[PDB]
Amino acid sequence: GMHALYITHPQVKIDPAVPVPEWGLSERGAERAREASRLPWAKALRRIVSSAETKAIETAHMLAETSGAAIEIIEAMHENDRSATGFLPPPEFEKAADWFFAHPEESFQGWERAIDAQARIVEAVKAVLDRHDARQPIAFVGHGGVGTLLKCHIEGRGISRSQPAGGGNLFRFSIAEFSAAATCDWTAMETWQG
Amino acid sequence: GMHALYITHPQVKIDPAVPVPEWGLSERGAERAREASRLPWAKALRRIVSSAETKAIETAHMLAETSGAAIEIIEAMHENDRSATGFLPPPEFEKAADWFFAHPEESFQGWERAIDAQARIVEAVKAVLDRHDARQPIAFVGHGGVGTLLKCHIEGRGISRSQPAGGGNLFRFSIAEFSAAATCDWTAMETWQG
Repeated sequence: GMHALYITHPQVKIDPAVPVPEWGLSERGAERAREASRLPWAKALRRIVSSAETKAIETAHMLAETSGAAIEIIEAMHENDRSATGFLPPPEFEKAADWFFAHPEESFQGWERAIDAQARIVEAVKAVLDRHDARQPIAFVGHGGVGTLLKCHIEGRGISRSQPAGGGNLFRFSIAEFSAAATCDWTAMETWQG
Repeated sequence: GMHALYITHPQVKIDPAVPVPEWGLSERGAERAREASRLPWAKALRRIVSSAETKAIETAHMLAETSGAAIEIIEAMHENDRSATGFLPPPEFEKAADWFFAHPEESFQGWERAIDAQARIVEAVKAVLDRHDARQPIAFVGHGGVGTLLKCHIEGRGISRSQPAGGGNLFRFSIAEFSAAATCDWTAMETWQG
């Protein structure tokens, strides 16, 4: 277990009454996670480290259905904080997201700065990996925004935007190297042959 | 002036500091509105009735640049109210929007009910048209969500989803008929030859 995976949650089930942060995976999202869980790479996992959001925890549990991998919840793995903005329609959100990545040292509308979200996710992954038993294959389960920031850090490139639509995407990275520049393209978890 | 137009605002300019409700049109959005303003149908307008949102008012002003049409602001023309939800990422927003239209007699997460938003926009357009001088060509400038609900009412069809991407779309309707079932497909305002 000297390479780690970072996996984004797949599709989310909306509800008119259940609090938004508590939403779980859709029928399709859950299906995809279950499909991934039966793959050799998923069966080999011994620890899955999830953000504390319901959709992430559900993904982790689904991925662990065959393996029975231990699940650890890390609050610090939360998505880029963007609660300050209130509601934003998609066209405006997309430009705001572009802005977030384009101006990492600045806050969009009270949103977490991209530089700060990157520092946070890198620190959280580092803390976990620092105390990691190298023998146990490990995956992180979380979110595309911070996942992208992590990916930038790992590759030694500047912060820039662009996972594919639908979530449930992963990349693999070297644990040893995470501790100078080094990862695969985002790929659908349920089709990953690694 | 016995047919009226309903026109959606085009693309919006984001800003990291200016309050979100106060955002105006982007360079591109403003360009498109100005282009439309120089068209014969726009030159012929004598009254433009806008919602109170900055993006709508800017659209109205841009559309009136050649005509000098009178602009009336109507608070009741506001977009479907969806402030209660807080921030929603696009994939979840799209399903929530689908839900909004699919279940018009129910509230999504404290959002305005589609049946209520439809009643509101129909009542607002009716009030304006009731006191309208039939000689003066008129356009309403506003939002795609309530615009869709208005369009459903006019056509005598049930509430259902689906304007094209980028906004700045219009349809034309008979004022006389607005007062049983009767409209063109949504079409880009700057290309409209009507």
